[PDB]
Amino acid sequence: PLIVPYNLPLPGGVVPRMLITILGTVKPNANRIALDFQRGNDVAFHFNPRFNENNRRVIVCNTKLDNNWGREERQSVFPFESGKPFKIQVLVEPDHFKVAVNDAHLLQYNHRVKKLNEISKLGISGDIDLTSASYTMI
Ligand SMILES: OC[C@H]1O[C@@H](S)[C@H](O)[C@@H](O)[C@H]1O
Ligand SMILES: [Mg+2]
Ligand SMILES: [Mg+2]
Ligand SMILES: [Mg+2]
Repeated sequence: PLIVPYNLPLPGGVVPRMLITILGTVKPNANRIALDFQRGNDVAFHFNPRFNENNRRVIVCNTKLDNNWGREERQSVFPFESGKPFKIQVLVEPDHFKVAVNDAHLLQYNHRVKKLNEISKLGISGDIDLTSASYTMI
């Protein structure tokens, strides 16, 4: 597979119609997964499945600017399961990142970082076996 944490360069940043596909398997007894769409040290889009926050499963999304986290967006729909293979599809649209897991729409995240062409790296981390990480223009 791939070494986690994994850096996928996004040459020239992201743009509407860019689809990022992450294939992996959640480890047994997982605690977290994280996708970090970065603009230098800033995180434009943090996607953070938490498997045990006060014995609840929740996806936390956020943006980090100048090393400060903003206001969390929280989603209780939680399609991930410890031990199971997943596919995460992040489609860049004009106003948001659109996320589907296992071919089912999960959430959207409004663009806070406006310079989409400077979001030039995706960090993939947490309790997964990472199989593949790629992008295509649709
Ligand atoms: O707001 C998101 C942010 O939340 C805090 S609690 C975590 O330590 C960070 O890794 C990140 O997930
Ligand atoms: Mg298991
Ligand atoms: Mg999918
Ligand atoms: Mg900006």
